[PDB]
Amino acid sequence: MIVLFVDFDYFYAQVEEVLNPSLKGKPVVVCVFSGRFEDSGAVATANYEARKFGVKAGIPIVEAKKILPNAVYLPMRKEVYQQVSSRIMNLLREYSEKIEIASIDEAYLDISDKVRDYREAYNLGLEIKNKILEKEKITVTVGISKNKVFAKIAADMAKPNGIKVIDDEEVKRLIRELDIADVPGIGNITAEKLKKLGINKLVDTLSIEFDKLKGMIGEAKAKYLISLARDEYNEPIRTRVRKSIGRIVTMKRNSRNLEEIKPYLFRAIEESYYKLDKRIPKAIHVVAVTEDLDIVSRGRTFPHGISKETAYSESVKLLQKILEEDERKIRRIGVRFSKFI
DNA sequence: CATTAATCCTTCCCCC
DNA sequence: GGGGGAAGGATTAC
Ligand SMILES: Nc1ncnc2c1ncn2[C@H]1C[C@H](O)[C@@H](COP(=O)(O)OP(=O)(O)OP(=O)(O)O)O1
Ligand SMILES: [Ca+2]
Ligand SMILES: [Ca+2]
Ligand SMILES: [Ca+2]
Repeated sequence: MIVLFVDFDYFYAQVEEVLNPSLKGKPVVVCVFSGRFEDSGAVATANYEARKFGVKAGIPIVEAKKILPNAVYLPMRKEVYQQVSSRIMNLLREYSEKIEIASIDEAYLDISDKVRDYREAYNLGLEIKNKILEKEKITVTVGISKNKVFAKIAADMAKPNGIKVIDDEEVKRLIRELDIADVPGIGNITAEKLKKLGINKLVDTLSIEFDKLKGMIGEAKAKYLISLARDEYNEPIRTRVRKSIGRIVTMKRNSRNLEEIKPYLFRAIEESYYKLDKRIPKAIHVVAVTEDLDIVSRGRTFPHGISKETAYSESVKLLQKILEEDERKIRRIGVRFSKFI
């Protein structure tokens, strides 16, 4: 099997560069203003200019302006990036019909039935990069190996504007010499549980009784990590349908007053129903981020799909339920819709 | 300071 | 005992 993964480079910022090319060369920071005080918010992403100086995603916009007061700061326009992403995906779609659009920025391609070895793969890689560069003026990085996970890892090593092949020989070496923390799916919390069990490389998973590993990190991750270390991992590249749509907003200020929070919530619902576009959910969840950044949520599945007015009144009850069951003030409020017909 | 969504886990619950 | 499905939370990653 030959898997080709494609990840677009500093994507939102690159798109903002593409739409106003003057930005090239300057440090560009795409960020999400939360409407509280001025420059309250976080960084969605930044280009490599900004990222050289520690300005990355998640950091507050205030920390970034301390570091790079004279960088260009731009509000996020996801719908634009979304439309551009769709178009790029369609190019890739003309190199295989076996394609998993994982996210706005990433896609994997099964090209087993197209090319025949890792050289031809490399060629296919360049001519795809070359294409997206021509057609859309966007830099991507390309990673190639025998499964999805190693193809993704390949790309992470290669970025930016890279291409890399991990042939069946280097996989064997990486099972031994790659940090478990650099495996897809192993966030902080998992990585620290694996150091405690004395697992710092992929191979050390074999060392331990399955049933203990299952205890610490769950069966599914255990099996995933085990299969990976045995050169046995091989999930198929499959299309994926969106299962959930929703939206959270930040309030100008924290609150527990029902009437103060309602309008934020109703706005969240309307934006959600527009985004649904002829999709009908049987389930609704109200989510709240509390003053100290804990997350609480309350849901309901219906035997039928949900009208807009039903969502309005049902959300208010669920919000009432959240307030009655947690005494903290609420910072962000929103909805998620799911279980489409 | 701190701005969408998938999948997994645990706990209930109903019931053969 | 165990299937099935719902709720609420935990974790990850973009
Ligand atoms: N923490 C975040 N908050 C909001 N949006 C994010 C966050 N992280 C990533 N994104 C968005 C912005 C990115 O342009 C896009 C893909 O992220 P990702 O591929 O991880 O990095 P990147 O595309 O910014 O640069 P690169 O791929 O070169 O690291 O998703
Ligand atoms: Ca990515
Ligand atoms: Ca990227
Ligand atoms: Ca990781």
